[PDB]
Amino acid sequence: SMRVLFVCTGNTCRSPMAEGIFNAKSKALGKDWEAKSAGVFAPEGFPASSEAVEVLKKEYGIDISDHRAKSLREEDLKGADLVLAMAFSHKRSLVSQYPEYADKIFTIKEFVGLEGDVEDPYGMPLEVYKKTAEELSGLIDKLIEKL
Amino acid sequence: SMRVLFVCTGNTCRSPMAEGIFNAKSKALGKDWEAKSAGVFAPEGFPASSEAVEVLKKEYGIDISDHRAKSLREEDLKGADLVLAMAFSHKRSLVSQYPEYADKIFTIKEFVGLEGDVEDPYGMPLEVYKKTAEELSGLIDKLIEKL
Ligand code: NA
Repeated sequence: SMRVLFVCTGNTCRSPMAEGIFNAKSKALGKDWEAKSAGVFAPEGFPASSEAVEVLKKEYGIDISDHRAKSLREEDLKGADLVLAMAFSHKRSLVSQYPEYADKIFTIKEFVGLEGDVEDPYGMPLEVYKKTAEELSGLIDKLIEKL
Repeated sequence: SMRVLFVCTGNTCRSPMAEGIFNAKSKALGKDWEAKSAGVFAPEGFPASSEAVEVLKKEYGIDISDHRAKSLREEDLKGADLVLAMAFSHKRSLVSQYPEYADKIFTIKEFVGLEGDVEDPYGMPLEVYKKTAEELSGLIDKLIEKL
């Protein structure tokens, strides 16, 4: 009951966005759950997209300036109580990647009651990014309820 | 992150009650947590006390009629993500005998940042059982948010 891990592709948008939203909401709830993020194909040294940094701060007052994209290791699957995919395709690859704990790898929507994918907003204007951030916050509000 | 183990001395009064209303709260909310009980020196086969069964029935609408006293073994501690003792006595007894299980062993009050014990309503008037039920319900409220 400590850590949930969000994983996407480049680890520059969705998963680091969900990460910041989870950690800020949980710290404000006193809940002993923290979040981190990784990517199935992450460009390592890179920061979160400026587009993602802006929306979290402007819409929620959340700062994710310290996010650096990180490739998903087996270890982050070891140190997590739960692994949440940003898309079904992410969930698809995770059963393949690290010799399964498929019992703890879900898509974020399916773990919370719906099916589908989280919109990948990379290269999109700052309205779709707002929808992405907003879609994420809502999904996170029911997840913490379960977590 | 699914199991919490409430620890009594005889697993007849507080632990069945603490387990009872936790689930009832964990039922209302959509929460992936479950409660179990045990006693440090429980006589097996014994039901929860009739006062506990009636104070929980009248006040909160939960039953616990199907509870039976279980003495704590090694099966319950391993399967527990978290184990909460009603009193510091139950906590100490466990940690002295079970070191390095101690990382998940805490007292019901100290886990929610408080101090003290939930006292035994053994043979006490219903009002005492009632008062103990209220404290438990209040403490479990804090518990569920932290979990
Ligand atoms: Na999804």
